[PDB]
Amino acid sequence: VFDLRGRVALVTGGSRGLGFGIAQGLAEAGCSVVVASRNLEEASEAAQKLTEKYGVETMAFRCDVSNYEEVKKLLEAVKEKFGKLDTVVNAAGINRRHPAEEFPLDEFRQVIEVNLFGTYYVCREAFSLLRESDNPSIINIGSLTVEEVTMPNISAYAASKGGVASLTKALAKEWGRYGIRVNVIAPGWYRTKMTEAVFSDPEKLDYMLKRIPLGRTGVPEDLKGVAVFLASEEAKYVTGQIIFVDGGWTAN
Amino acid sequence: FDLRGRVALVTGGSRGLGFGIAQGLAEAGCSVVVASRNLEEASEAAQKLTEKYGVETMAFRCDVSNYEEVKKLLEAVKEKFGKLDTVVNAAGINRRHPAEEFPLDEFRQVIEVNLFGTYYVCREAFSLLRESDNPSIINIGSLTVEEVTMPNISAYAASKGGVASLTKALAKEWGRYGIRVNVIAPGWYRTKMTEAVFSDPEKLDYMLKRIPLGRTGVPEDLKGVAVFLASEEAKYVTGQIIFVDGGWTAN
Ligand SMILES: NC(=O)c1ccc[n+]([C@@H]2O[C@H](COP(=O)([O-])OP(=O)(O)OC[C@H]3O[C@@H](n4cnc5c(N)ncnc54)[C@H](OP(=O)(O)O)[C@@H]3O)[C@@H](O)[C@H]2O)c1
Ligand SMILES: NC(=O)c1ccc[n+]([C@@H]2O[C@H](COP(=O)([O-])OP(=O)(O)OC[C@H]3O[C@@H](n4cnc5c(N)ncnc54)[C@H](OP(=O)(O)O)[C@@H]3O)[C@@H](O)[C@H]2O)c1
Ligand SMILES: [Mg+2]
Repeated sequence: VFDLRGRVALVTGGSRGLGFGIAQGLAEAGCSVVVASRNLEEASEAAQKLTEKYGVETMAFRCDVSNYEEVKKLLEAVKEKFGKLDTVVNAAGINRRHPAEEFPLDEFRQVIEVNLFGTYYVCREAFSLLRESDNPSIINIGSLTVEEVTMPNISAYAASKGGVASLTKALAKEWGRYGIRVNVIAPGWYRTKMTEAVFSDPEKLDYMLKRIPLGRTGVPEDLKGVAVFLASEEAKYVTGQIIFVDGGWTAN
Repeated sequence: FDLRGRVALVTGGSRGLGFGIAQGLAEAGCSVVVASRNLEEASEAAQKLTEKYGVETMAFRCDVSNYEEVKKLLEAVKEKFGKLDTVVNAAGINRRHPAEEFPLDEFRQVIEVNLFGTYYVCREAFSLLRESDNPSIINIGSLTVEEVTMPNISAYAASKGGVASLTKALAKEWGRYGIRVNVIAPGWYRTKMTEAVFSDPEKLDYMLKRIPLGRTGVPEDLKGVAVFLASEEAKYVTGQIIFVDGGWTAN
């Protein structure tokens, strides 16, 4: 039980940070893992570390998820390597920080293109394989911004993540009839390349910690359990949900 | 709840829910700028506000998915009135397809209108709203902020959840200027956008089962809440998603 041996997962943004943490969790449970990002060497390095540590089959593929044709090719590559797909983790994401009244318009759309459009494109193109799975599970990565916007200057990102939440609900609704579960993991505050600047400001970090009942920020390992749980047959009656892994942030 | 001397910009004010809201604001004494893609329809809607309520109006053609057109819309508001107190972002579209078959251009287009367009209007309205002693932005959500009751509306749902989170981000950033940003999330109202749903007796029967008040919404149901949120009496209300849904979300 919670065994994912023989399963195949696609992890966008699997080359580092939270996506890599999730990829490790799935590989540790026996899942074969496809790592997609925009840097092929980094994706390949991550894939190779997964095979070395966990003994699972892996593949690396260069894909900008905001580019639909590349997503279509990503999914065709999965089908060719594995012939199957059970689990999608949409962890590819960017952030750009500006006051909303000065936000450059190309950057505003770009953040939504990667975070929201790209997440849709991957779900859309994964559908035909996921329909062939006896245990199909889509895991989208949200953020606290699904519920609350705790920092200034992240309007585009917030928009993208609220969009991912509602998209997740729509897909859960439409694709439940095919047995396809669609859920969001919404992380709290985790030190990564994306959040480095915030973490480097001791005033912001002290404020963050005051709002975390467990008394620490998140590490990638904190996401491994919930990812494996949602991928597994043990979460077969769980769909359309937004699950916060945030040390109690949203409860206080 | 007097809006006399106030100026509102209503996108999607030419018909349906935006028009009902425009009427509510005008009835409370607000001057109204009606913006939509059809100048005749916007102009006629604006003139009906002036005739019925005796307020100053203006109509201006704008496709809210086009940033330069939105910039020009706000220049037009400044030229006509020199001020702006209230923004209602009611411009919106829907396109219905199974998610797995949704055409990619239409998927983006629904988000371009509903979410990017709502953002562009807020962004361009900022400089005038900053000068108001009672600034209030009212974004139009949907049940899809919380729950997706129908199939074939993935793009629309994504747009409206986007709007809800955008609203919170703006409320967060602009609270320091006293600018309130809130969402009115309607339940089910018979309009041009929902006609196809309403025309299916099975679907309508299902919808009414899920409405404690036992009826669908009409544009008049949104007048009070729009006026309330625009008024000086809602000064401590910001970042909220308020459902006007006959109890849908409670059951
Ligand atoms: N860290 C947090 O506190 C936090 C909180 C809530 C949610 N999140 C979310 O968690 C996810 C992972 O972020 P992270 O914190 O782990 O940051 P990260 O270390 O910077 O990882 C982001 C990943 O996405 C990839 N990526 C970015 N744009 C892409 C695109 N267009 N196509 C394909 N891959 C792309 C990156 O690879 P490349 O740069 O090479 O493409 C990388 O593998 C994102 O959805 C983010 O919004 C993070
Ligand atoms: N009816 C409901 O049950 C319901 C429920 C929840 C939310 N809503 C929302 O309520 C709002 C109003 O919709 P409705 O039901 O009243 O539908 P509607 O009768 O079709 O009205 C839509 C309005 O938006 C305008 N519009 C559409 N695209 C535009 C664009 N690109 N630029 C500027 N104006 C644009 C339309 O005018 P032109 O076509 O002339 O541009 C019209 O004034 C929408 O945001 C919708 O999503 C409706
Ligand atoms: Mg909270």
